[PDB]
Amino acid sequence: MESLTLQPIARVDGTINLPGSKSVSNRALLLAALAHGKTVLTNLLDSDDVRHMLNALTALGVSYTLSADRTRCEIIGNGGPLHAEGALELFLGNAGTAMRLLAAALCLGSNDIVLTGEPRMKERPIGHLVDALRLGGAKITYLEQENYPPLRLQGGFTGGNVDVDGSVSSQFLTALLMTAPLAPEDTVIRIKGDLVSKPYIDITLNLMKTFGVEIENQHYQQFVVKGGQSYQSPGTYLVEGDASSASYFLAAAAIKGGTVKVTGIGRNSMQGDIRFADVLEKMGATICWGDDYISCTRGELNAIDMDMNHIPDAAMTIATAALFAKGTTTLRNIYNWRVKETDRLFAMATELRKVGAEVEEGHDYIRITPPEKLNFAEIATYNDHRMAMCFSLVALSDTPVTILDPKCTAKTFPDYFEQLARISQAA
Ligand SMILES: O=C(O)C1=C[C@@H](OP(=O)(O)O)[C@@H](O)[C@H](O)C1
Repeated sequence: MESLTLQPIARVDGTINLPGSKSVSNRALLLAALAHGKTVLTNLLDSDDVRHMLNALTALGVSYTLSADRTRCEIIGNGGPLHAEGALELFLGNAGTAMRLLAAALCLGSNDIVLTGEPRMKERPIGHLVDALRLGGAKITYLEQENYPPLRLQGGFTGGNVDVDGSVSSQFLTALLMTAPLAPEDTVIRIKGDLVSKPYIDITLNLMKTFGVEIENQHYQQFVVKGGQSYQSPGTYLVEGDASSASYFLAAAAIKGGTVKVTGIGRNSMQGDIRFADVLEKMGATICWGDDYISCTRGELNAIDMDMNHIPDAAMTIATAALFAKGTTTLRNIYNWRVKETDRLFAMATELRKVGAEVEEGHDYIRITPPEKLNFAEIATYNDHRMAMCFSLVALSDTPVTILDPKCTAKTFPDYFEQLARISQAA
């Protein structure tokens, strides 16, 4: 078991040029692959989740080149749906975005492809998406547990009236929206009830529009899509910096700054996680917004009680920042933390208690009462990049913290610890 020990950080201050957005990167790569023409993506994220998407595109026959730092990618669009036969297996690691997006996209036309990944991926739900794709005509087989990958995709999605459950993951609707335009018939996607992680749907629609496709959004309850469309290369496209990756650094300043500025995202960003900055402000930190930066300056830190359904990933950062806040923090309406890289409610509660907090692990919320002082702990990370990054904040105190399997941050942020060290100051 590899581990890293972080020594106490007296103050943070500085500027971080953010790695590219994983959410934008994987959507842009799939759209570039489906589109006609050459797309040049810049500020693309180099991380495990993007590498799995790139490997899948390679396996599907898509041609592309990468710059030395793997952040510039020139993709030769396929000019239509991607294809492979012979039950070609695409291994997708624990990249949910790739799994869900490709599960839908590869249902176009005929195909015989198997999607699989690491053990945990075979425990992350996908039944709501499969149900919707089947209503549209797709032939999909669960090779192991019903409602979970691995899947054998044999094509057939033609369009039509498709219902989709949006209560567990927005990624199912995202995958359907990206796929439907290329189906031969028009598609009407009806959301069954609640829709969680709504801001990610806006990211999807933004990317689709960039690639030449718009649809009719009826108050997020129903989406009308015209079939027979084609995605078109936007030419050069700049991938936004990752707002979820930014959360750790902005929170670090709210706890121990100093002023930390993150570049690559700003007031105009399409990512919902820039709203994480609003939470820090509500807790007492000062935030500054620019066209291409967001910065946070230490003020004070008071506990909050908020519905965090709109920023599920960045919300984890508030759970550890809560250790430094005055009062009890409650994060609500985050049930799907349980079905992600790990069950994040169980993991977050377990590890927070190790450093001294009193924690109520609610079924779909978490209540955190910080200790008077933190104690040392060896933090388990559950093969989850965000557990490692969230707990790195424990070092903004008088106690060191040991993080197990620090390389798990490579899922979305390989250089996380060096970047945190860049803004860590001794004086
Ligand atoms: O569409 C996306 O890029 C993502 C949507 C979210 O999933 P849910 O919709 O399941 O919350 C988020 O947690 C994930 O890391 C990325």
